[PDB]
Amino acid sequence: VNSFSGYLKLTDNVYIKNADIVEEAKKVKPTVVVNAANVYLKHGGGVAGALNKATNNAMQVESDDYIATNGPLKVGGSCVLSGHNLAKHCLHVVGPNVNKGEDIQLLKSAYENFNQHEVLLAPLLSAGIFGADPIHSLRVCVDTVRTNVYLAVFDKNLYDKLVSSFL
Ligand SMILES: OCc1nc2ncc(Br)cc2[nH]1
Repeated sequence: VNSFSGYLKLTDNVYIKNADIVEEAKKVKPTVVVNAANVYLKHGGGVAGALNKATNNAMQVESDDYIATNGPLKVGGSCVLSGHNLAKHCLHVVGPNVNKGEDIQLLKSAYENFNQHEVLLAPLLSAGIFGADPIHSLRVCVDTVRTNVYLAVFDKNLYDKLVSSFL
């Protein structure tokens, strides 16, 4: 039993809600919140900009130190950093950005990072400003993630379409 509330169950391990991931993180304080990161951990907009803003820029400060030490992530890769006031940990996951020409096949590799954590609150990777079809992202999520994932979808219209079209 966990504290996530109001999710629709899609499969044995995948759940979904029409919610702002920031507000959902602040309320649940999950062990792991997933950020829709880019390789530079520059949290400017989309989900990353919103998460970082909610940490009063502390996420960005931590991220800049991480990059200065380690260099950029790989597309499809991830790193675990602090969750600040939102969660115990933040799993920064880089899905391919379609508006950068990156191979959508890397979406499965991106979701594989979720399997290193027993429970996660997450957005749909590569959705929104990353330019991929959120319906396809949900399909890859369900077919790749085996751990317990709670998906927050900001847009109600999108949330309703994802549910109604789910196979
Ligand atoms: O909590 C305020 C907020 N702003 C946001 N912008 C984009 C996304 Br996705 C989620 C957001 N949550």
